[PDB]
Formats: sequence, structure tokens, C-alpha cells
Amino acid sequence: TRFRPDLLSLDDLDEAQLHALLTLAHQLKRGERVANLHGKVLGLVFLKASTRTRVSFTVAMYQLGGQVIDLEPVRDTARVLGRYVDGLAIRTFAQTELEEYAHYAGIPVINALTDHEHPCQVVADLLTIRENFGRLAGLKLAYVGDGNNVAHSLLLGCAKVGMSIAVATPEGFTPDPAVSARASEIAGRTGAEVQILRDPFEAARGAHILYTDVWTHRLQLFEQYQINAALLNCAAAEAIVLHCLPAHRGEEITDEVMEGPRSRIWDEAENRLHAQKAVLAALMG
Amino acid sequence: TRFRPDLLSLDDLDEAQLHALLTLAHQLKRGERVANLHGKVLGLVFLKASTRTRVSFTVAMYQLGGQVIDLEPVRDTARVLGRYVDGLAIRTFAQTELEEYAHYAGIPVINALTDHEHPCQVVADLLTIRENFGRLAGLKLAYVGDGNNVAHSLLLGCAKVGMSIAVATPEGFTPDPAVSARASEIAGRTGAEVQILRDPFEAARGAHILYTDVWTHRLQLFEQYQINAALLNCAAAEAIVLHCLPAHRGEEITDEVMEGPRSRIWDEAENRLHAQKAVLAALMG
Amino acid sequence: TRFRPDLLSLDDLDEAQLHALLTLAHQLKRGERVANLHGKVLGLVFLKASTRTRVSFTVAMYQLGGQVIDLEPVRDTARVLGRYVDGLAIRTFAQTELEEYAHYAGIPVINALTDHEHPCQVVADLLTIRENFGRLAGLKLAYVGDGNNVAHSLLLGCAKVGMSIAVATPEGFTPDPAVSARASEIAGRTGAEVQILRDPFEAARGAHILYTDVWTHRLQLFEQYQINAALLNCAAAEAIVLHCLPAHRGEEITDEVMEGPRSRIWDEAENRLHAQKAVLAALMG
Amino acid sequence: TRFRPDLLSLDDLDEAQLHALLTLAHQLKRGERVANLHGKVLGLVFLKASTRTRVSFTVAMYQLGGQVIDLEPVRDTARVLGRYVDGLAIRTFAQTELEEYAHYAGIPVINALTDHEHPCQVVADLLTIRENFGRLAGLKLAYVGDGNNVAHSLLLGCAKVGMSIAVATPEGFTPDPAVSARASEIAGRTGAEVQILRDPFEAARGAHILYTDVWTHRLQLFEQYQINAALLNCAAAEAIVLHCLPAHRGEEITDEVMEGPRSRIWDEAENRLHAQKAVLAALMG
Amino acid sequence: TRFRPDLLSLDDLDEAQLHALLTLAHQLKRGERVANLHGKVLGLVFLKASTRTRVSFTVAMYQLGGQVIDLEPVRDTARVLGRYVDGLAIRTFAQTELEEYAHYAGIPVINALTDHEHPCQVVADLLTIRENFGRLAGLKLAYVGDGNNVAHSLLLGCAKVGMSIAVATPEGFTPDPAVSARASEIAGRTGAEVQILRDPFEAARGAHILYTDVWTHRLQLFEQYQINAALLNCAAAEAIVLHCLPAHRGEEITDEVMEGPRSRIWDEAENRLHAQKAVLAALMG
Amino acid sequence: TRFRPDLLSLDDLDEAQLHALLTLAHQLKRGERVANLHGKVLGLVFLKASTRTRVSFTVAMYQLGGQVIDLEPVRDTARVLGRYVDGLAIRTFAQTELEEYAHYAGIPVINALTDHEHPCQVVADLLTIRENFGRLAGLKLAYVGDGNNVAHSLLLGCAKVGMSIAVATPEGFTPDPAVSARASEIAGRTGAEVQILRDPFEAARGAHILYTDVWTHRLQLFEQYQINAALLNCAAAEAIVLHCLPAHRGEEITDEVMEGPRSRIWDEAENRLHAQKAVLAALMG
Repeated sequence: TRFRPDLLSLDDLDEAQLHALLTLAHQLKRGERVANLHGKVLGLVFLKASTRTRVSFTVAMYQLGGQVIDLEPVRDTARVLGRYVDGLAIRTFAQTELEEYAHYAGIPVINALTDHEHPCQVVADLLTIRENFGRLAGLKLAYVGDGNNVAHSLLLGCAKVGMSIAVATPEGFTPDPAVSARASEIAGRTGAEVQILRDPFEAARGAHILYTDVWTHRLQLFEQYQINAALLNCAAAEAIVLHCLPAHRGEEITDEVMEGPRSRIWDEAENRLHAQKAVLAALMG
Repeated sequence: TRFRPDLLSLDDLDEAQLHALLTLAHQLKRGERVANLHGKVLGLVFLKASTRTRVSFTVAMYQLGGQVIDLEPVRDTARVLGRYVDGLAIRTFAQTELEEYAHYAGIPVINALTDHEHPCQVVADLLTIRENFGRLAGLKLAYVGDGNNVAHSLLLGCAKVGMSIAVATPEGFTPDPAVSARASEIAGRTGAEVQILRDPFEAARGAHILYTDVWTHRLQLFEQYQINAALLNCAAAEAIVLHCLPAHRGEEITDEVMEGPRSRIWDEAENRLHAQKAVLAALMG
Repeated sequence: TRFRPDLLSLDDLDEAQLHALLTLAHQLKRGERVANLHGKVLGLVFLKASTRTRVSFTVAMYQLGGQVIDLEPVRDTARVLGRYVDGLAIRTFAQTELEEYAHYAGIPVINALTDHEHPCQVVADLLTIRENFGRLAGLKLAYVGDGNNVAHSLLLGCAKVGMSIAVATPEGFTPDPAVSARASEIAGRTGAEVQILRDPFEAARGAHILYTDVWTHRLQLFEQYQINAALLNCAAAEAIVLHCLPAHRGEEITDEVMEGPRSRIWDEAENRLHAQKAVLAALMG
Repeated sequence: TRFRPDLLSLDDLDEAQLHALLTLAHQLKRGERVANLHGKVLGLVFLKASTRTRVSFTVAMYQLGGQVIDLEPVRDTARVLGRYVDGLAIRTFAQTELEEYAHYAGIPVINALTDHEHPCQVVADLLTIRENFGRLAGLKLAYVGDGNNVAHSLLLGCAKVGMSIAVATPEGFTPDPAVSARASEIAGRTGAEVQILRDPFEAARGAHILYTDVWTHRLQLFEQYQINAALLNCAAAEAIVLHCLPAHRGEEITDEVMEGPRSRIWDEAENRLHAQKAVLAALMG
Repeated sequence: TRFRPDLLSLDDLDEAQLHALLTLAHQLKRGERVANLHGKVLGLVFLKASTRTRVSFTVAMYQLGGQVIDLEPVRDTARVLGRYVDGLAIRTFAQTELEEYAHYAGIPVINALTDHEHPCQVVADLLTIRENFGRLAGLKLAYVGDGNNVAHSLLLGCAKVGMSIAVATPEGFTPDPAVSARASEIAGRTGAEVQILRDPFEAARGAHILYTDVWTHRLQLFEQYQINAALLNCAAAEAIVLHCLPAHRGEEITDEVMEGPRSRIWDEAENRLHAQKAVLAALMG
Repeated sequence: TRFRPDLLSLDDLDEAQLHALLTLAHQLKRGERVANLHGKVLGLVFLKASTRTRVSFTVAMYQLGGQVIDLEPVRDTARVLGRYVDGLAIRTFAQTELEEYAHYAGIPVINALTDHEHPCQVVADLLTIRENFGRLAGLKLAYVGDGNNVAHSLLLGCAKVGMSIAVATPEGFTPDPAVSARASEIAGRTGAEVQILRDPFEAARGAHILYTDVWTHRLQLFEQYQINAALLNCAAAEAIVLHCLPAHRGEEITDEVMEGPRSRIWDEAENRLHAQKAVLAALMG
């Protein structure tokens, strides 16, 4: 399978590319296949610190046998960096800045995280879901909280693998309507339902996965959007709980649920490494 | 007219005390009367800078002939301060910490600003409105934006003067239910009607005064509450526009209206000086 | 009686001068006498911020009818300052730097606080003791804790007024040997006794005043010097408790004693005002 | 003699106004005349700290019987400030910003110091020179160093009083051509000669006043522009040395000269107060 | 032999384990043996930056063929870290925090330094002592200074290999009585003696090693504990001088001794690398 | 050819050593040669951050198969570092401090950049010029801007390969006369000519390479020293434009030229890597 040069948005992967990437991630993780980026160097440019993201990308590159380095107009820094390293994993606020790097770098650019999307988190999430249910299509994912970057990637990711998704948020914090429309377009072709709503318990109905993230009056506004025992009980019988981290116990989730038997948060976190190894191999391999 | 020792909340004043304070303010402003705090010192304790609040309080004391000074458990600092100065104008975050100083100070304490209320700002606003319509009772005030500290004082103040008030705030940014309840409790005995709405135009229609403050997805949630030409045209023909300041042109208000012939912002700002002179004379006199 | 132009060390005043100063402070406080510094300005140059010291000096000058201003080689800044204001209350770390200012300023310099001494605090303490015993000579004062700047000024001050003093501190926290020797030399002619000890209960035995200050392993080294009920019971029946402030309840003193009937801490703090009015009038008069 | 509302640049004063101001400064200094701004408040807004400047302005207002206070689009800040205080002394970097304030304040604005000029310093200098030589016109002033803000105000000041002036600076550090051109234009009417040169000895030849300020490679560049014994030897017999302070001994001036008998730096420094009193009285009187 | 999973305290190693560790360190150093941690990654979590500690740990892992990465409730970050890396070397303040990591990480944890202990430093010191004397048991080590983290590890380390130890510190800065008691308990079985004294000269007598570290009145309190030619002269004829670094010449040691022929400070420093390679190999191997 | 232990100044390489280095870099770049520093660690001590320098040095060492680590009196830190790593690439401000390290480290020290020189940059530039004209001798290099560290290294470097160099700078920003003298002395034996001029259009006439860097009143001094279309037109027809970066478009260079067809800036930047690999190989080989 051929991949586009960069991974700036999950929408850079069509259904075929995403499934190929997910299969590779599984194979690499299980030792069924091996990849190597020996002699290659991954550059990390985070306009904002993120140890979590730095360590997962770095160990991922080390296990591929490569090296890593943590790192004026962007076109200048991008062009020179394109002369030293072989890949760039970058975190910036503006999706547009990320795109400028990809435009001048001359080497593969990977979205480590922007205000708009977080493609790698969701590839790791899809990985975790598949390992828990032995499938992705037909499942239902309920995301409660702020319609943010992870919500955006989830909308695209779920739709691309035929998974239904219900995104429940407070009135003024809905996901970008253009992304939700893009996700519906995709879902129409994979047989999935895409829903953007207000009530979390309605989104949770029948959900196999409950997903949340940190919240952006604060209390009154998001309080109902918390994955707790009540939300869990109202979801599919074998529901699982995901959270991209870090978590604020008492806000979007309870300690009880987080430390509960339905939590797959730690496996989800590990998969960040396995997912990113697949992308690094697919784009730099 | 006996006033309570401190002015922590606008509710420390009954309808009579408020009107008395307002009358005193008017007279002092027009020289129709004279006060003198010579020999006394006003201590300012702002846990959060506020040049605007500091300058209006300081000049207010100077015109009364007093002096000013800008300034471990609060009980300790408050007791020692009560031995050096004769009054405290303080700005804290918690309304309780303010009550803390008031409890141990042994000298009058005035709320210069807290997360919960802004009494002095409203007395100023009531003064400005009075000067613009020759009355307060029967008028309708419409507040749009975040249900914050000034909205709280506005509710209590308007009610106490027989001024009807309609506060329109976004979904999860409603005024504290307890203050609005209390305002309605006062409204019934004064003849004004307290409305807490969601729709800004509903509140502005018929309004004699359009009032707004700075806002707490951000845009998505506040755009409709901006006071502009469209909203102005809805209120009374001779409606006035107030804004406690500082203002963000383009958000809660437009440059057009702010610099427009309906704006009373600058006179409103000046009345902070006269309003506070009245509060200082009343409690330290 | 005539005073040296400055007050850098309590040793700047001999027996006659310190008594003259205390008498002036008493009369000023009772109004038995009056002073005036109208047209004069006091410059406050505090290298280290201190609201407690700032407020007492500023109100002190205000009650004398003067003004106040809160504030490169020191000889340059001192000579220029000496051309604008009429006196400086300065707080530095090094006694030497303080003397630097006094040498070039050309106007009276007062030690608002240095690592080495705190003469104004003690003048206020002596006033407080006098207001509780009707005399100074013959009394016994016990200082427990760290032999710091206040302890130094107490050694000198007590010695000069015929008050016996016992300072109890941990092994390596004794007061400057040179100040102790100088105090003993003064006491030798005033009939006072000077004791630099290790045992707090020994020092407190029959003391008329129990004095402590904030402390400089730390716990397991000062814990025994805490003025609590037990230590108070070792003191004379009419014993008084002083603390220059701020206080750390649970450490050098307990809330019980601090808030108890033997405490004169708040009168002591107020006396900083009356004490400083005395020095300002005496040096700037 | 009527004065323009503000003093943003020394050019805001024509020959008549500058002379009336110096005369008033002298009269007030000698007590030959008295002025009062009782009831008025001077606002100080220094975007850049400047103790020397803050103290000289504050004592100036105090001696005039007024009060002073130390203190978002500037047009808002200025308009509200204009409702509380009676005058503003501001120190900023950009001259335009200063003009923004003057445009919106509605009250007198005085340039406490900007990157472009330092008028109050030069009125103090002119006052000092007048007291030393008994006149101003016909005298010659040599300024050596960086063509900065004080250099600009000196070019204007000297020209206006008919004092000839020679400013020697390193090639790329000449003063603003526009101010020089403006100074030459003024000098034509007053019979003074303006010279912008390179060689400091040429500039100092027959000068009655040697003036310097702090400099901006750097050493070799400004090294020769130092007022030392040698430079002083090329100037007039009764030559005096001025320096606006602070000074960097060893660079623009030597300790020997600075502390020598030809120095009038401290008198010059004190005249800031007397000059500023005249500016306050003249614009706020 | 077998080792406990973590090295949080030197007491985590019984006599056989410490010796096995010292032996391994020596063999790795002389190349008499080899080891590698290829494909493994060491995570560094230093809550208090330490470049010297970071470089020694990082180069140790590199020479073992592994990689290194420098890196919310601790239990959350520990569990996530445990899914990415194979070992953690951490620097915290609280020993208990260090224990939190070990409990949740799921991978070996090494104490890179805490307020309570510094085991890796002591293993390095032991290696150094052994190389200089050809043995450990029967020797006498004198530690002078503050009874801190290294003193605690020295107490346990020394007793464990049969080395007698005398720790001299000021009255209030003695080592944790519990570690001393534990060390004396171990010494009873190894034939060594443990002494906690006050006098540095008494401690240093007959000592083969003089050891000090940065100190916590300051001078008056610690001065006597300084290791200088005088103290060195009281030690055994072949006495060596150790210091964990960094050093403050003039305080705990003099430049003279530190640069003298009896100093083994640099070899001790180098051994940080050799001792740490041994712990990494032993716990991650 | 044998090299000295360090590369602190370009003058540490005679003409013969410079060519060998340049040849090694080229061979390494084209794969006509292969070096390896396996088992070695390079430490980077940058007293001033420089991602540009850090990345070029780190990827260089990685391509040689070694490791890299980014890292109190210098003599202590140098001695300890010398026990852990095998080489130091360091960035300081003073050349003297750089020498301190080399003196005590006991391991090869490379000048990553100092206020005085930038050797590695120049070896990269030389290698770039060579790749563009197939020769170095006979060619002419014109530098315009501030006579800084790179100008200094270009002077020594150009002369050493027989390349004529003309350096144009404003009057007070000329190259260190000592390096110009030393450059001329070298040129005397290589047959190249060295010129320190004021006019940039003079220096550029007949140049095959126009070189500039960021500039040190600032504009009206460096303004005329911009490499633009006009300046280019005055040089040889096959003229190349070099800039060590970062660049300030509109100041020392125009976007047009930087982005134009004569620019070799990006190739020049990549060559920092190939040049540094040659130094690392040569000095640590």
C-alpha cells in the first residue's frame, strides 16, 4: 500500500491506507514483521513541551533502529532541517503552520499534535479497540466532553473503519462542523452512523467504547460530561473506557472508573508507541 | 441614615441606604455638600493589580482631604493594619477572604473587587444612569455577556432602585442562582422585574440601558451577546450603553458603538471617583 | 539632648539619647507634645520589600505633616537623593551598605532593617514594655530563638536602659559576640545583667518579658526555644509576651500564647508607628 | 506668555516660552515667587522604571501643594486617566505613544523621557548653566558621545537660548538629522551656531560646557568620546562638566573629572526638581 | 547473585549484593567482563536538574549498548513510563515519592538522588576506596559536615563492607537516628564500628578517608567541619580525601587539599560511571 | 596529515591541515571514504542555545556511529566531563573561556561558536565554494556587514586556501585588526590579497562570492551593507551568494537574492554537517 508523504490529518489516509497502517502496527508490535530505519534520524519539533508525545515517538524510533533529536521564518528552518534529518514529528498550535513545514521540509512531516487534530492518538486508540473487541466495524464509540483535536481525529478515524461514533458536548463546544461533515461523508461509504449531540447518556446508549479527555461556570457546563459509573452502566454491556491523558479525576472521569476493570487507559497509552512506529516506518521506511 | 460598618456586598445596603449613598454621591459631585476625612489614611490591599481601581480610590480620598497608602494569616495582617490606617479598600478573589479582613480589621472594609461582586462599579453605574434619565425606578437595564461579578451587583442594585433588569448570558454562564433569587426577592418589593435569559435581543428590546463586560469555542459561545448596532436598534430610542471597562473592541462591543453617541462609558468611568468618594465619606466620615 | 545625625545602630544613641527618644515618643503618643515636618519628604529605600515597615514609616511621617516616597554606585544615588528629599529610611542586607548611604546622602539616614540590626523595632518594644511596667531599669527580658538582628538591637537597647537581658539560642545561632560584649560593657555601668545562654527555661526564669522571632534539622534544633504555656509558666507572674512579627504559630510560638492574655504583640506593632514618629522628629525636626 | 498644553518635545516651547519657563524656575527656586497646585493630582506613568525621574517629579508636585500617584488601547487608558488626574508625566520608548496619550488625555502630558528626547533634563541643564555663567546666549556647549534623546533636546534647547553647540559622535551615531536641521534653523534667528561633528577635541575647543551621557567594537567606537583631563584642557578656562546621569566611570567620563572641581553634576541633578516644578506650574497652574 | 528489583536505598543491597555489585563494576571497568542492554532504554526523571548525574547515567547506558531519554499523579506517569522504557533513574526530594514510582512503574527504579539517600554515589565511593587501599573492611572513614543524604548512604554502605565510619556534624544537623541505628546493627555483624560525633578532629583520627560535601550563622556553625591541611594532618598516614561534588572551595574544603596529592575527587567522579554501569547491568540485565 | 588536539581557532590549522580536512569532508560526503567513532560520546556544551549548531553536530556524530550528549568553576566541570565523554563541541562567548575547557578537559575541544570566531562554519563555506567552482585559490570572496566571528574565520580561512578576501564594514564595526594582520601574513605566502574596506560596492567588484551575516542608528549604518541585486551586479557573472544564517530579509539581504538563482545558502547549511563530520573524525578518529 502507498501512503501520502505526510500525516498531517487522519484524513490523509483513506480507508485502505488506514487499515494497512493499523495492520502494520499490529504486526510490528507482535514481531510478525520487522522494519528498520537504521541510519535515519527523526527530528522532533514541539512548539510546546509534551513528554508523553516525546517519549512515545523517541522509543518508537529507537526500536526501529534510528536516532532522534529534539529541536526565524518557518520556510528557512524547515529547509535546513530537511538537509539534516529524515523525518519530522511536530507539534504546533495552528494546523496551518504544520502544513508550511510539510511544504518546505522536503522530508516526511508527522502531526504530533495540533489544536485541530491528533492523528497518532487515534491510530493508537483504534489499535486498542481492535485488540479488545477483535474488530472495529459496527462498534459504537461515544466521546463525551469538548469537541477538540482528539474528537476531530476520532470522527474521521471511526468513520474510516466503519465504526459508529456519537460525540456529545456542551452547546458551545461542538467539534468543527466541517470535520463532522467530512466524517459523515465517509461513514456513508463504510456503513457507520455519525452523530453530534448534546446529551452524553444518549451518546453512551449502546456504546462499546466511552471516550473522554480534559475539559477546555466550567463545572456547571461540563459536569454532566463525565464518564462515571452511571455513564458506564448505560453503555453496551462490555463497554471499555478510553482517555488520551492526562486525566483530571473528579472532572471528565472518576477515579473509580479510571482505576476500574473497564479501563484500558494504560494499554491505550502504550499503543501510542506501537502506532507511531507504524507511521514512522510507513512514511520513512 | 446608619450604614453598616463595611461595604462587602451591594446587599449590605437596603433600598434606603443605597439611595442615601447615591444622593450623597450626587451632592458631593456638584459641591452641594462637602466632606472631610482629614487626618485619616485609606489603605489599599489589592491581591491583584488594578490601576483603574487604585487611581479612582486614591483621588477619591485625596479630594476628601485624607491620605492613601497602597499595601501570614489575614487575621494577623488585618489586626496590625487596623492599628495604622482608618479604612481598607481591598481586592481579593474569594468573597470570604474579604469577609476575613472585615472580621479582624476593626476598621471599615470596602470591596474594591472580588470574583463574586463589584459594588462600587454599580453605584457608579447607578449614578451615571440617574444623571442620564433623571430617574432609576421604572427603567429597564439589559446586561449581555458573562454572568460575572458586575452582573451580580447590577442585579442587586437595579432591584434595590426599582430598575427592572434582564440579564442574557450564554448556556453555562448564568449569574449565581442565589444572587438572582435575592434580586427577585428585592424586585417584588420595589416594583422591578428580574429576568435571567439566554436570548440577548429579548433582553435588549425596550431596554433603556445596554450594559456589557469582557467575556470569560470562545467566539461561538459569545458572538451573539455583543452589543452592536443591531442590538442597539432593539432597545429604547434613547437607550444608553455602559461598559465597566476594560473593553475588547470586536467582542462584547464594537468600536462604532463604544465611540458612538450612545456611549456613556467615559462618564461612567469618571463616576467611579464620585461613587467611591461617597462610600469613603459614608463609612469613614 | 542632641542626637547623632543618623540612626544606623541602636548604639548610635547613648543612655541619655535613647531615654530622650523614648520620652519624646511617649509625649507624641499622648499628644502631651507636638512635632511638625510640614514641607519635608521622607524617602523610603527598601532593597527588600516590606509592607509592615513601609506602612508604619509612611503613616508616621503623615501624622507629622510630612510626605513620603517609596524607592549605579550608592554614593551617586545617595548624593542625588540627598538633593531631593530630607531623610531616608533604608532597608539593606549589609550594615556596611547602610553606612555607605549615610556617608554620602547629606541628610539623615535611618536603619529600617539590616541583617545586623533593627533599632526601630526595639525602640517600639521599649515603649511597649514601659507601657506595661511603668519602668525599664531592673526588669528582665528573655529572648529565645535565633540570635538575629532584633536580638542584637535588644542586647544594646536593654543594656542602655538598665534592663537585664538573657538571650537563649541554639549552639551555632548565638548573637554576634561583638554586640554581646558591647552590650555587657554598657550594662556594667547601668546595673543591668547580660546573659548569652543555651537553655531557654533558664533565660525565662522570672523574666518580665518573653521575646521571640521567626527562626532562621531546622525543627530538631529550635523546637526547644518555642514560647508556649510551659515557658510562660517559668516567667514572672506579670510577664508579657512580645514578637516582632510575622509569626509562625507552632514554631517559635503557639497560637495559645500569641492570642492569650499575656500577649502584647499588637500593641507592640502599633508602637512601631509611635516609635518611628519619635525618630523622624528627632532626626528631621 | 501662553504655553502649549503639553511638553512632549523641547520644540513645544519657542524662545519666549523657554525663557519664561527658566525665569519661573529661577523665581520659584529662590522663593522670589510662589506657586500652588493645591487640589491637583499628577499622574506618573513610567513604562520604564526611573527612580531619579520619579523622585524629582514627585517632590516637585509636593512642593507645589499637589498630590501624585504612580500608575488595553492607550486612548482608553488616557481618556479615563484624564477623568481622575490633572496632569501626566510619562516615560515611554516611542514618541508616538507619548503623543497618543497627549492626544486623548484631555490633560497636560509631560515627557518624562522617551527614546527621542529628554526635555525636562535640558531645562534643568539650561538652569544650571545660567547659574554658573550668569547668562546663556553666546556660550558654547560641547556634547560628546551618542547622539541620543538628551543630545536632541540639547540641540533644541541651546539653539533656542542662543547658545552655540557642538555635538561630536561616532560616525553611525549622529543625532537625528531632522532635529539638527531644526536646531540650525532656530540658531539662525538666535545667532547661535550648531555643529554636528566627529572629533570631540574639535567640539570641546573653547567650550564653556562639556556634556556627556552613557554610550550605547563598542569600546573602540566610543572610547575617544570621553570627557577626561585631556578633553577638559581644550575647552574654555571656566569650563564646567555636566552629565545627566547615571554615569559609567571609566567610559564616557573619568572619576577624576566627575568628582573634580569643574563638575556641576549634583547641582544639575538637583535642578531637575526646580525645572520640573516650573513645568508643572506652567502647564497645570 | 540475585538482586532486588529496585535500588531505592543502599539498604536494598545485603552484603553479598553490594560486593557482587562492586565486583561487577570493577570487571566492567577493566574489561575483564562485558555486558549489554541492547534494545533497552533508560528513562531519566530528574525533578531537580543534575547535569553531572545525567551524564554519568547516560554514558553508562551507552557503553552498555542501550539508549537513554530524559523525562499529574505520579502513579499515572509511572504506569505510562513503564510501558515505554525498561528502567528509570530518578531524582526526587521525597524518598516516599521515589517509592511511589517503584510501586507503579512495573520496571526497575534507581535512586539517582533523594533528600534521604544517594546510593549510587556511595557505590562509586566504595569502588574508589577499594582501588586505593586494596580492601574495604577494617578501614575507617570520617565524614565531616552535614548529616545529609550521602552521609546516610555512607553509614549503610560502610557498615555493610566492614568499614568503620565516624560522622561528625554540628549539633542540629546529625544524620537520621534511624539510619545510624540500622548501620550500627549491620556493623555488629561485619566487625566495623559506627560513631556519630560532634568533633571533626576526633572523627578524623586514624581515618583512612576524609569525606565531606556541601553545607546545608552558616560559617560559625560549619567552619570547624572543613577538611583542610589541619584536619588532614589528624588522619591516618595514607589518608585519602573524597568529595561527591560540586565543591565550594573555602567552605567544606580548601583549594589546597582539593588540588593536593591526597585528593581522589576526580577518580571518585569518574567512578560514578563505572558504579552506575554495574547497577544498570545488574537491575536491567 | 596530523592535526593539533583542538580546533579553537581556524588558525589552529595551517594551510596543509585545512586542505586535508576539506578533502576528508568531501570524501566523507561522497562516500569515497568512511570514518567511524563507534563507542565514543561527544558532549555539547552550549552556553547559548543554538539548535542549528546542535543539530548539525549531532547528526554528524550519529553518521560516524557515535553518541551525543547535551550538557561551578570550569576547571572542575571540564575535568569531570573529561572522565565521561570523548570530545567537546562548545559554544561560549569569550574565546578565553573556550580555552579554559580545552586546557582542563584532557579531551579534544571544538569551537562550536564564540564571540571571536566560528571555524566550523567557514570550513563548511569553503567546502561549498569548492563544490561550486572546482577550486579555491585565485577566487575572490567579498564579505559585507559586521566584522564578526565569521568574518574573522573567513579572513583566516580564505587566506589559507589562496582565496582573496575583501571585507567591507561600517567604520566602527571592522574585523579585529589582529586577525586581519594574521590573515595578511598568511596570504603573503598563499598569494591571496586581504582587504578591509568601508565600501561594499568596492569589495564586491569581481567577487565570485558575496558573503554576509546578521548585523551587529543600527539601520542608518549597516543599511548600505546589504547584498541585493545592485551589489550582485558589481561582482563576477558566476557570483555565488552565501549567508551563514539565520537571515533577516530586508536588512543584510533581500528575499529576492536569498531565494534567487545565485544563492547557495541551503547547500552551505547542509555542508555544516559534512564539515563537522570531518572535524569529529579528524580530532577524535
